[PDB]
Amino acid sequence: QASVSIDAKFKAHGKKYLGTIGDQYTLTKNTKNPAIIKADFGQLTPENSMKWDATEPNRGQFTFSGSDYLVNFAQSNGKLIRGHTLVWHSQLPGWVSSITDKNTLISVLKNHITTVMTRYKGKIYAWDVLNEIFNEDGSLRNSVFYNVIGEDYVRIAFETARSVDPNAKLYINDYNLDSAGYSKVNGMVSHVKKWLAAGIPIDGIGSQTHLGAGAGSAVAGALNALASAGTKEIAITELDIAGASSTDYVNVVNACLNQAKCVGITVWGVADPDSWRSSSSPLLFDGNYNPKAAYNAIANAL
Ligand SMILES: O[C@@H]1[C@@H](O)[C@H](O[C@@H]2CO[C@@H](O[C@@H]3CO[C@@H](O)[C@H](O)[C@H]3O)[C@H](O)[C@H]2O)OC[C@H]1O
Ligand SMILES: O[C@@H]1[C@@H](O)[C@H](O[C@@H]2CO[C@H](O)[C@H](O)[C@H]2O)OC[C@H]1O
Ligand SMILES: O[C@@H]1[C@@H](O)[C@H](O)OC[C@H]1O
Repeated sequence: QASVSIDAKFKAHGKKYLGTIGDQYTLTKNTKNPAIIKADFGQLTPENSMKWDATEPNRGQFTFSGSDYLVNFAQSNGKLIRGHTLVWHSQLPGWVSSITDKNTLISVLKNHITTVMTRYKGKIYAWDVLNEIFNEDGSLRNSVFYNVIGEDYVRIAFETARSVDPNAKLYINDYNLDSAGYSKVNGMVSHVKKWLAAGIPIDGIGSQTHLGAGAGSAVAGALNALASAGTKEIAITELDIAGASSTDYVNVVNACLNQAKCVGITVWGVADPDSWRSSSSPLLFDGNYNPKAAYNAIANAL
């Protein structure tokens, strides 16, 4: 645990949280990891336990052991929770992607959203309802949901989520929304404006922010562009930067800090060894679960 909590310092500026991710393994693999989580971060996203493959491996049969644990740990230690993720083309069981009948897929979609959301009703701050539904050019990704249901699955998913747990912030999450003017950013903005105009309950836009070295400085403009979609809020949801330089990290923190709509930042992991991009050492803590320079830089920037 770092003496100074960047979450505490971020919240001091009116932000909701500066959090990270977890699940049974990382929360129990050693003493430092969970201790770092409770001391320096104020929100948790299950790294894998809430995905479709992990929650509904077979049609109508749910497995909630991993997610229950993550939720219970967060709830027991005062951490906000971002559910992740309800509708996604990846980590999706084959039984879903093989469905060809529109009404059957809609029924399955709704039951999955309903069951997973109902179990944690009232405990989730935000839900990444939809994940990565855009192609890089801004057009809709041809996943099973898009191909079988058509664009209406967007309305269906959000409306179902809204009715199931009206207390949660409903989000659409995606990566590569990292610089203003980028085709995917333009596509995210125009689509959300349209959906919001049609009455679709989209509360926020989540920008993953999986960056390479030196890309931190363009994030501020990206957030500014995303703010034009018209959602109540936006958030950096899965932040990690190859090289984890202070300049990049502080640039990204400032990007959120200076944009009214950005409610928080979630770093995709605590320490480098547990990163899904470990070879690039993209996190705030190192192989010894000790604060890296960027962590301190962030703290001194707040
Ligand atoms: O066997 C499973 C692993 O293969 C799997 O690894 C995770 C893959 O997803 C990573 O999280 C995503 C990163 O990219 C974005 O598109 C998503 O929104 C994130 O959810 C995660 O970091 C890897 O650990 O999951 C664990 C095993 O079940
Ligand atoms: O989850 C993956 C994404 O990671 C992938 O795009 C990645 C995102 O971050 C990666 O490190 C890299 O910068 C991008 O190419 O796109 C497919 C999606 O399922
Ligand atoms: O453990 C579960 C809890 O996490 C959920 O919120 O409510 C139902 C319980 O079974």
